[PDB]
Amino acid sequence: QRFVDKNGRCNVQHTLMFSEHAVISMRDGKLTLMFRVGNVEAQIRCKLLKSRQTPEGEFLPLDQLELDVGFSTGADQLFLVSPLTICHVIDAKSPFYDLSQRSMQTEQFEVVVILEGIGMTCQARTSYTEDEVLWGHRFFPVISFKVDYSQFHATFEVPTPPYSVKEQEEMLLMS
Amino acid sequence: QRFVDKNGRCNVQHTLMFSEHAVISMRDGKLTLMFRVGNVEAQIRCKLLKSRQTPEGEFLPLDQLELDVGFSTGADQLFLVSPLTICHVIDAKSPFYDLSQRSMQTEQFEVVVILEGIGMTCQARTSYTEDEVLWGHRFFPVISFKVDYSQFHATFEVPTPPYSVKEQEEMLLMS
Amino acid sequence: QRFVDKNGRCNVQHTLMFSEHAVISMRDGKLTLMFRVGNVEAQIRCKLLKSRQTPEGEFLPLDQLELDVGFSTGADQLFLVSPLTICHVIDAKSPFYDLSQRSMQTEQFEVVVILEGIGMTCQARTSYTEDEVLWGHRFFPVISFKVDYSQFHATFEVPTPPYSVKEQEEMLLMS
Amino acid sequence: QRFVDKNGRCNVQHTLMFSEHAVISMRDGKLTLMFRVGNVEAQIRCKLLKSRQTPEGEFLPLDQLELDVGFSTGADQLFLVSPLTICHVIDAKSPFYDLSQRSMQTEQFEVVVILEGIGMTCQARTSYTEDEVLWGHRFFPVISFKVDYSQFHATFEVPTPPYSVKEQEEMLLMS
Ligand code: NA
Ligand code: NA
Ligand code: NA
Ligand code: NA
Repeated sequence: QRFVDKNGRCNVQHTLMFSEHAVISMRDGKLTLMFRVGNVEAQIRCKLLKSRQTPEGEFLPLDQLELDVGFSTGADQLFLVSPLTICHVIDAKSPFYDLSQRSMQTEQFEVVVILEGIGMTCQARTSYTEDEVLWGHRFFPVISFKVDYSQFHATFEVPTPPYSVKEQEEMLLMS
Repeated sequence: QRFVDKNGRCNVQHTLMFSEHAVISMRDGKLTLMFRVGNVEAQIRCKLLKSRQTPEGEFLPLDQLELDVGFSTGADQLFLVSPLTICHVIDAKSPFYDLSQRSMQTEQFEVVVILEGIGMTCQARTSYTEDEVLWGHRFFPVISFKVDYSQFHATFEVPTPPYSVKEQEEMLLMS
Repeated sequence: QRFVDKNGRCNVQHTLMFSEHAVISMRDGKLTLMFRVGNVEAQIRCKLLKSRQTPEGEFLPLDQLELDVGFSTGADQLFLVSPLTICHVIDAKSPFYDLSQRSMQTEQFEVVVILEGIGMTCQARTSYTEDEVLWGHRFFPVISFKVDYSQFHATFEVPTPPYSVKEQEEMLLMS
Repeated sequence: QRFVDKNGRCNVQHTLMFSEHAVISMRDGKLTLMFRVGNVEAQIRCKLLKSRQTPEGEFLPLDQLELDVGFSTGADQLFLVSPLTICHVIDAKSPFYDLSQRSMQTEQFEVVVILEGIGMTCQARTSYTEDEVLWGHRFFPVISFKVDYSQFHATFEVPTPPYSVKEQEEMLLMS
């Protein structure tokens, strides 16, 4: 049983546009921020909104920082054959580079997600504040092909280090 | 006889959207996954669909991996003057990096191809499962300018090493 | 109070498309050319128009040079939740790499800004000549969420070095 | 007199879509292939069409190679304020890397140019065969702001080395 037929028809048997919560856990060896997207030129973009002071001392009430979700590999051009777990790999370039389970408790930010598709031209949006990002969680599978949307928003806790990627790299140079 | 006149008209004399099979063989010194596309803003994208377990032990029922087909050079923006052989160069970044003629026998994957063009906005799709990807094959030419579509799907076997690109690089470090 | 609700609605309470002047000052440790943008697929592009002679001796009456404003990070794909300060980081790749407060006094150039968005397809444009680019200035904040558009065009002077980025790097190699 | 007013209107005073010939000469220290474009989301793309045999011995009747004309800098997103000289910088990545005035005499290729713009969605095309690419030529200026379209297609010869970029680099390693 293939997911897509030779002529292009999809063989997937199906409030469910974006998961209510986002999560941060390990996947393929990298601390990753993840959230789920349900349902031509379907592209996704993420911005991190936050108040901050530049080293120059300037206070930016609402600054927007980019959150890489496929822009450099084309992974942001989505094939919505079924629910997708969008991944933001936290690295030195990420605004979450020094975000730890601890700091999250006091952090204040808003991850805005923008999904655009098609002529049809539409825009779906969502937002994840710090309290809606769950450290140490992982999404339940939804594909069984059948999709169980009752598990769309569900996540569970898994063994995840509390330190940020920056702290992980620091502890490595020494050890 | 030019292929395109000064004013832009094409001088090509013409179920034929995508070749029924894909192939893997050498071209310009690189192991390459190839398939043919027949017929504004005409762009092509490829996703590799497959079930896999992350090193974290998580099982992803249907994960989508990117398959580079011109995204970084602009080669994915197609000029459909006639049938085109789309090329995915298998390198360290490719999900097929360690795919060999042997492993293919037991592998399970699905290459999904998405072609979008134009206002017109349309989407053509296709799919290639492991059994529809022929190792050691090459496509017959279709351009003679006249296009012989009876050879569109035809491929023939050519001397091709059975090892994966990863194995090729390993055998090189030592030898 | 979040900026964007879970369903995507924006919670911002609002001649105001582009700031009348642009500025050049330090932000996050980099000399930056900045201007403000007010109000799908909303993208911004900047071109530097100027007359110049190539080392070959050829005079180009009106040559267009690129001005990086997010093209390589996706920051040029705008989320117009409120007024945005567009940033062009002046580096070795920038046409303003050797622009100093001094040279500006004799320079002659025109920064053209092109904003495109959406179906809707529209184009807003503006222009900043050398006399409309203020060295040593910074924009006043407009977000308080409420936006005070009376401060949209307002800027004030701040302690800024008069030397160009190229001169900064030169003085560093030696010192 | 600015080229563009604060509100975006252009101050330019105007068979003229593409120059009949292309040229290859030095500009800003680089051997460059150039051609002129006259007249939203206005983007240009170039493909090099040619018959060739792969080292594997395979003959490709009509292979398409990419010709970089701004794809990596955004310079391919055009601002048609007046006639533009499109530039393809010949480097190690260019299909013209080893093209010399000599080889051109026997070469056989076709540079296809594709211009797309906007809703409006249109496509203008053109083609330049080897005999329509003039080595050692430069375009006359058209901007004086007034545009003299009688000089649109005009080019003149200038002192240009006959060797290819590859040969230039070879002669450098030794000398
Ligand atoms: Na479009
Ligand atoms: Na890119
Ligand atoms: Na890049
Ligand atoms: Na449209």
